[PDB]
Amino acid sequence: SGAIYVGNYRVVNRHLATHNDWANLVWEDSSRDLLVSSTTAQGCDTIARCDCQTGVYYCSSRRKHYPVSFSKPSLIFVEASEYYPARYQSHLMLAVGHSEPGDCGGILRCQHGVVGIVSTGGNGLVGFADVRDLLWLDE
Ligand SMILES: NC(=O)[C@H]1CCCN(C(=O)Cc2cccc3c2CCC3)C1
Ligand SMILES: [Zn+2]
Repeated sequence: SGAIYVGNYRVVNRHLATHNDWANLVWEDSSRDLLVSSTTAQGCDTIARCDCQTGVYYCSSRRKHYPVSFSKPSLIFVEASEYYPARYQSHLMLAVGHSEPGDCGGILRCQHGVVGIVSTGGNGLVGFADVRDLLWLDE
């Protein structure tokens, strides 16, 4: 579990979005596993606007943060699950690292700010849904 709070927006994994997220829907993209809802309070997270390929992510299944090198946002095949049929998920970045299903929503950060959130994993890999291209989150 986990979310990003920036301005009047809340960014969560689309498969974990609540009834309130869907009732206050701003934008969602099944292919990115992302959903943005509107909030009443002002969020304080800063979004990175860069092309960093190193950062640190939060791993709930270990209660630890880990440094990682990660790939650039790309189309990657994601195995079948209880939330989606087998498909290509876009704007996804992979890293070698520990991850378990309940790890979705853990934030990835670089020196510039929030890069993305955990969205896929397994076999000693971890995948992050990128948010750096969503320039509207800041206006
Ligand atoms: N984006 C998707 O299609 C996901 C939808 C929810 C289900 N999902 C996974 O649980 C994949 C997975 C396996 C093993 C470790 C981990 C994960 C996610 C977090 C770390 C994939
Ligand atoms: Zn950066």
